[PDB]
Amino acid sequence: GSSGSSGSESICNSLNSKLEPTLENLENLDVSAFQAPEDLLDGCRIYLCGFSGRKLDKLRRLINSGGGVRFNQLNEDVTHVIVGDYDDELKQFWNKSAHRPHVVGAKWLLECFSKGYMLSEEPYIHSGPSSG
Repeated sequence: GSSGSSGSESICNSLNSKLEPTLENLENLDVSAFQAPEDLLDGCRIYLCGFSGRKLDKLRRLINSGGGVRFNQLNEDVTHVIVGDYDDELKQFWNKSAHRPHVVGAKWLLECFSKGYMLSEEPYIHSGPSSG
């Protein structure tokens, strides 16, 4: 006939505060973890470029979480440019308007929402490969 039984286990599954709020774990970054303020990036228009999968979905929840505004396009309003791999549009925008936005990696954004306050972008600048 039928007969069975269950037991106790300890598996890992998303729920509350899972994985560190680091890029390496962006797709599994609990943006809701960041105790940062809901106005972290008050009236801060940032331009997301590169991301697509969850990484982006995050920044979206982050920026918004911090009050920031996630622009679909680039412009002179852009106060920051969170790059993940490379920002092409940036080039175009540069060929359009004359401005120098802060190009950094989500990592920064995180740290910001991690420290609760905005941090330096210089220590989080996104440059190309090679050095010389």
